[PDB]
Amino acid sequence: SPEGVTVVLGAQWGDEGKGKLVDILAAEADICARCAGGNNAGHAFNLLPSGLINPECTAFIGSGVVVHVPSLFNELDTLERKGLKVAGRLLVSDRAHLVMGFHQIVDGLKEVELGGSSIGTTRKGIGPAYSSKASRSGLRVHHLFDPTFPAKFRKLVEGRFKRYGHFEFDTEGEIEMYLAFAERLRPFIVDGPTFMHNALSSGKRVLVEGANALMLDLDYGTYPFVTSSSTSIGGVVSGLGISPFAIKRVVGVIKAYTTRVGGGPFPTEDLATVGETLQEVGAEYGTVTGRRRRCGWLDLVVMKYSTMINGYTSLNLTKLDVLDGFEEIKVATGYKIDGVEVEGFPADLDRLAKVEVQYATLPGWKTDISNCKTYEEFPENAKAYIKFIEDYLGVKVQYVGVGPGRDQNVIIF
Amino acid sequence: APSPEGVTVVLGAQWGDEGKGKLVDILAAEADICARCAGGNNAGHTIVVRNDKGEKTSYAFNLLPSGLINPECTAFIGSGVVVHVPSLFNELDTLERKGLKVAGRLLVSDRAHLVMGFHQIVDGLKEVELGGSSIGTTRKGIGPAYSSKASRSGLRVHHLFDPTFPAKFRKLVEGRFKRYGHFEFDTEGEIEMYLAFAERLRPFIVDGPTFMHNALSSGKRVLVEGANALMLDLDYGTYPFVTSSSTSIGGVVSGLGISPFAIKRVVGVIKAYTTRVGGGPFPTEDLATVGETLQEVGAEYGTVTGRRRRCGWLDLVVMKYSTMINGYTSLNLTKLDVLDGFEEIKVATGYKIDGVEVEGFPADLDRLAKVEVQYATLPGWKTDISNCKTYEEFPENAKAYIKFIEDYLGVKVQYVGVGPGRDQNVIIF
Ligand SMILES: Nc1nc2c(ncn2[C@@H]2O[C@H](COP(=O)(O)OP(=O)(O)O)[C@@H](O)[C@H]2O)c(=O)[nH]1
Ligand SMILES: Nc1nc2c(ncn2[C@@H]2O[C@H](COP(=O)(O)OP(=O)(O)O)[C@@H](O)[C@H]2O)c(=O)[nH]1
Ligand SMILES: O=c1[nH]cnc2c1ncn2[C@@H]1O[C@H](COP(=O)(O)O)[C@@H](O)[C@H]1O
Ligand SMILES: O=c1[nH]cnc2c1ncn2[C@@H]1O[C@H](COP(=O)(O)O)[C@@H](O)[C@H]1O
Repeated sequence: SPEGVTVVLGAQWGDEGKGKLVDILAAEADICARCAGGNNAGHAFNLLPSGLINPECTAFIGSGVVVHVPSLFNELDTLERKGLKVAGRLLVSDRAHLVMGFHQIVDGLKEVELGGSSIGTTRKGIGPAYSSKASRSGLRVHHLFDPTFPAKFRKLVEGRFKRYGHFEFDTEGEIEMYLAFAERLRPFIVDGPTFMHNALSSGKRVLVEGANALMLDLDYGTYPFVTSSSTSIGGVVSGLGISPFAIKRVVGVIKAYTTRVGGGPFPTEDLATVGETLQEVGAEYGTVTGRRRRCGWLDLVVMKYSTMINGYTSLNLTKLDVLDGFEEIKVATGYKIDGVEVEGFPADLDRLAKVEVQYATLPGWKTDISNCKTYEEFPENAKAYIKFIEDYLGVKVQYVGVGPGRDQNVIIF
Repeated sequence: APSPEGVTVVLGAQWGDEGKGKLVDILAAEADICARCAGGNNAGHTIVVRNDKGEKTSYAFNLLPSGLINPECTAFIGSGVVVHVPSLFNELDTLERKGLKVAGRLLVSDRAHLVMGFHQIVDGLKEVELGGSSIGTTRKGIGPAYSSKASRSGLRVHHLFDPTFPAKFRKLVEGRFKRYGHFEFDTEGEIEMYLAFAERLRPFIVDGPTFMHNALSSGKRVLVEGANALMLDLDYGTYPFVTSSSTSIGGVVSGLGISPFAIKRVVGVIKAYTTRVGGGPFPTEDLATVGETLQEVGAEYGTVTGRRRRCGWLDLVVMKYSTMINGYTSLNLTKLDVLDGFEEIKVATGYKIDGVEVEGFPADLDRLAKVEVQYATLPGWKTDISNCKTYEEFPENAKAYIKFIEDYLGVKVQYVGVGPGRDQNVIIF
């Protein structure tokens, strides 16, 4: 690992296995950071950087993140209860924005207001928090120590009532609770820009855990079926307030098949037995919610676009073991509209809907690879699958996931 | 001096109005593509060109990249921008009537967001609603457009060709009516106007990611004209007295959808004294004769009622912070001539709160309000430098001012502005 920043980014529509790779690479990092997004889960980490199992790794929450403070401490207190010493190893930018209870409520209210046109958000208030941020009415970590916090909070609620009508919300109770958490948060708070600048100047190795994934990027994803932050490489630069020159590696986490959860287009979605098999074998459902994910074939048209935006220096191909039982595996290699090859990935979703997907069909290996520890142990047709992806995308696969465990990662170089 | 293949960025380093236009003009001569990556129509530049008959012509740019002044350049509006389409075409048509060809050389990302008439209206309504706590926005709808973008209700360039555009537009109006009450707005007339602009815009529309990727892979020189400035950055500026885009270097990466590895040069535009427009603290602000002198000699008035500029000494605590975030490869020191009449010049070198040295720049504005500013006092040069064309010509104490800034920030000054005229610059290296 070089001095400077190594980034782990999700390449598709999330749930690729970023947390797993971060836990692995954090063994070689001084600092593990979140740069954007809010609380969404990885395998017990949600808001906290997934590198904290390394006892000596420091966790940092950047200015680009939106933080639901009660959830942060529920997460922290649980980790500590399990025996992990986190409290002295966690720093939070005083410029991070605050997700409030009413953000979570109006997230759902808007989704209902949309009816059939709903996005399928996680209902965690992420969009409303980022919209308040853009408006500059949003509250930030430093406001927790500002005597005007209650007045500003009340006005925020009043504005949501105007927009969405009355809803039940204990405004004064929520204010009281947040200020109570402020006392617990105080020791974690830092000036983010100077913290990161000092780290980089000192020759530290910084590992950045991207949230969500590229096709959920507010600018470059399948808008409006996206999250409300930059999930892509620019979000690292902005979210941590660092120079682009500090970025040394950008690892793209690419699942061996495609998933998305929530609404929007999905060109290689399978609505029959393949999709069901990927869902079951790949355990593609929410850990607490049971929220089942849409599944389909690997889509390298998506990956070509993803690579164009993020500029991956290498790939982590994940969940390859989920395909161990397949006789044949399809991989999307092109989109056509009206018999004509499509350039790049379309911004217009009605154009995307006209796409006829072109597939390669590759033979399966029909072998359990979950105990493979080196590239040479892979079955020939698994090797072929890896090479097919590399050759198509022009980026080498550096890491292969063959099971959920920390140990089930094959390092190729 | 040749520009490198890849991306050169011009960024404002303070609170705007530094004087970015002249450097963009200088660097556009060595650019293939000139791009806007974020922000809206607050990048007003006028470039005055002398022709082969010795006559001067003034060309005005705002949404359009100023590098169009180079007739061989292509202009690009990135995905991260918010576009008021009526303004865009007013700007374009004004230039073409003056003989500057724009159509055919202008490309617009189909993922850029649209600033609508109702965004401008509610910008104002919110500002009124805030009373004494107003931000001092330019009332151009920029915040409301970025808020709608974050909500994912906002409309993008591709929607102009979408059969559901009228229905979606109506729903957006309806939402603003719920939040702010009914204001006068000709919804159906506006829809019609936008469908008309859509046909004018059709030839310009491009897939932004592909356009830029192909440009970079074919070795093009891309100049990015940053809008606003670092201390107006949504994340890193004096929030809430900031704009609603990333004005910092990350907004280039996001706004153009490129790899950070494509960034080659990042020039920070640092005015020789500090100005602010809008509320909140201003550590080096002068409310007496120095501030009045800076305002008059620097012509720091702006073009809109209520936006006359607050003026103060150069603040290098601000500039250290700005440099940390943006990673400048060199600096453009502007309006150095505005100090030509000063006997002594103060420069902020440190902040203290409660006797202790603040490190970096404080996120909390109540802490910022408490800062005790430490100043260096430098001797003036008391000579007119506005006809200087080479570094050697500078008076010793102007040289000393430059060097003081360099040594403090650890970044060299490459370009010095010594007047408003197109060629009133000194290139040091
Ligand atoms: N079978 C299998 N499961 C994996 C693998 N990698 C990760 N997982 C699991 O797949 C799911 C997605 O991983 P996670 O780290 O939470 O994704 P993230 O949101 O991108 O951080 C989790 O349930 C993981 O335990 C793999 O290589 N094989
Ligand atoms: N006296 C003086 N005026 C300058 C100088 N550089 C730029 N200006 C003027 O400052 C004003 C703001 O410049 P502009 O390029 O529009 O600034 P921007 O807001 O940073 O993009 C313009 O009227 C310039 O002509 C300089 O070096 N000296
Ligand atoms: O961690 C994640 N995994 C998978 N999808 C996500 C995740 N976070 C957000 N999304 C999706 O992003 C879109 C917006 O959700 P939001 O981020 O809750 O506003 C929806 O399609 C979500 O399902
Ligand atoms: O170009 C600029 N020069 C100086 N201040 C600006 C500029 N653009 C935005 N601002 C300031 O940024 C804040 C937000 O304005 P907005 O970008 O119109 O929303 C206000 O304090 C403005 O005065």
